Amino acid sequence: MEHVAFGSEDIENTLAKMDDGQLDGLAFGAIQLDGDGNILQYNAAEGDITGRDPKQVIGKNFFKDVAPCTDSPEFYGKFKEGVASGNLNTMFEYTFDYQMTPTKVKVHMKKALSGDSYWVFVKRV
Ligand SMILES: *C(=O)/C=C/c1ccc(O)cc1
Repeated sequence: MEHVAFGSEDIENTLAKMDDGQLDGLAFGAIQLDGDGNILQYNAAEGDITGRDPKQVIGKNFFKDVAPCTDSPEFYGKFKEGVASGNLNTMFEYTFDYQMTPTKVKVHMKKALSGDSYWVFVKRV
């Protein structure tokens, strides 16, 4: 296991070192998005939570293609305000319910240290 706690204040520094293999060792779901919402990284714990195959969703658009239930002011609206502003750090509960059993999660969105990229972290509640 890679030892990093969900919601850690310096999480973006810790995950800057990780390749896709190391990201699969985390205790929670992790998705890296560009500023348009396309999926750059998607780890194994996320696929365990949602059923998606991590390899297959890389390159898809999270809000348009993969996760239409997040296309709402409560989730995508917070993302696009963070991208526009160049800062984002927010944590909230949400229900994922597209083509899956409805699953309640805690979501943390945070700007990456890397240029124009954004993390979405997820854990079951
Ligand atoms: C609602 O459509 C959510 C879908 C979803 C959330 C997170 C994922 O990793 C995959 C699909």
